Amino acid sequence: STAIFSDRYKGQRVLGKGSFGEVILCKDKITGQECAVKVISKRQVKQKTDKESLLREVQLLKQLDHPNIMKLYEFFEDKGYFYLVGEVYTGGELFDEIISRKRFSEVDAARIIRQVLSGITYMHKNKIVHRDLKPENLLLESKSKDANIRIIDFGLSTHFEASKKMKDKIGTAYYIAPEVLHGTYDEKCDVWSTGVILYILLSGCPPFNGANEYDILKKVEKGKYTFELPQWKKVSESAKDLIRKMLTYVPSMRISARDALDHEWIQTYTKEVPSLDNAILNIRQFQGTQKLAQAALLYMGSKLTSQDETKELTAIFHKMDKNGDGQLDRAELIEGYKELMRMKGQDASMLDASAVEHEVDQVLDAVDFDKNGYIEYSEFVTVAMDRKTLLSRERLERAFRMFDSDNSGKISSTELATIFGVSDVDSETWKSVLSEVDKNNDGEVDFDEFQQMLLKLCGN
Ligand SMILES: CC(C)(C)n1nc(-c2ccc3nc(OC4CCC4)ccc3c2)c(C(N)=O)c1N
Repeated sequence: STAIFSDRYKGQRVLGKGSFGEVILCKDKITGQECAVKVISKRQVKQKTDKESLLREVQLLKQLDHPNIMKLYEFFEDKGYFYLVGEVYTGGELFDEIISRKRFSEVDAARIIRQVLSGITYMHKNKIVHRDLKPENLLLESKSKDANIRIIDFGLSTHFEASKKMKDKIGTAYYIAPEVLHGTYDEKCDVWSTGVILYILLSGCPPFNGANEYDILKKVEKGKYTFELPQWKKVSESAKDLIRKMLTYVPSMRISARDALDHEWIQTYTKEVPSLDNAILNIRQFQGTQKLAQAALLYMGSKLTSQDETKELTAIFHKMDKNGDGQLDRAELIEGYKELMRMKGQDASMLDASAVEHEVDQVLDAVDFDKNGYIEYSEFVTVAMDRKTLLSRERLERAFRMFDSDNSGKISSTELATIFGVSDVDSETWKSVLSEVDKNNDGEVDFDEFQQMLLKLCGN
């Protein structure tokens, strides 16, 4: 009796999308314990190692315990998926909390960074390297002000090939250690990344920056950065010294996570100082830019997914309609939706037959439909897809409002440049699209215009 994931857990809702897959909030069917399950599709993510190697790693990770590292509880594998069952954390990304503060200082930075260093040190002792460490991988344990930081995804880079899709790689270039690019790397790459995160926490700007991904990688590969911005005047030599040691090019010369923990700056500023307002302002801008480019690409993706699935669902139902009537019953809509799921394999939310049944019922409950006298498939398809798109279009509007910090309703041509640079959409291409939406415009777009540009950039 091999164990099966859905015999034990039922999905409650989606928490979001991370590296390698979807994260679902799940519940144990017997104990009622809540857990965050990372679902990695074997069809979308290629393994780098053999099965042996990964199971060994999973066994080790289940035995490791540290207050700043996500806790893994269980592991399931079936034909199409791996299921990584872990502790649920409700505090969100670090940077999302930081932008909401009214005050931020070198003491707060230092408390953050020594939580990070402490989880890393621990993991390196057990010979586990993160490699893809960045702000998105730092969650707060709870919505409390005093909440601990938990590092997610320690261990996945060793076993899974990262996505080349830009919707997944957005914002990774700032943090990656030069030696990781060239291919010969060890645990010190995690110190580099942390050194970058500290630079951003104290100034609000990345030390290596650029108008697009490859521009950013060129800076990193040269390894040159400076403290020649005005806001570094507000920051102790001590912190700059730690940064220097963490951003040391040659790894053998770069400080270890453990020796970073014993550095003067950490010692001084994590004991019981000016607010860094410019830093917090730059971070609020940097964060907004990223989340808007991210949401742009996920909107484009959602629209493309939708077209794929509308045509597919329509063809499944046309075929299933042996009458030629355009009328299916509940049990068929379900059979068809399920067969969409067999063919795609994209919904972590539809983890079992019962998750599908309920989704169908939510759709039937939406349309003005007698549910126990059979339904017009055309209209079920419309409501079902919109429902899918909803999360992504609502998020787009929200990331747009949050980016528009002065509530002007508009974003300048200069701001778009930065947004499409980060989203790695060719410059000539988006200017060309901006020309065709509003052919009278004056280098600013509202939300409706911006959205039309995106629809045009994904083939519509
Ligand atoms: C914010 C979002 C990205 C939606 N997220 N993601 C997780 C999360 C992250 C990494 C995980 N890794 C797991 O296993 C690790 C063992 C190597 C990967 C298992 C569950 C995870 C949940 C997570 C959580 N655990 O609460 C959460 N809130």
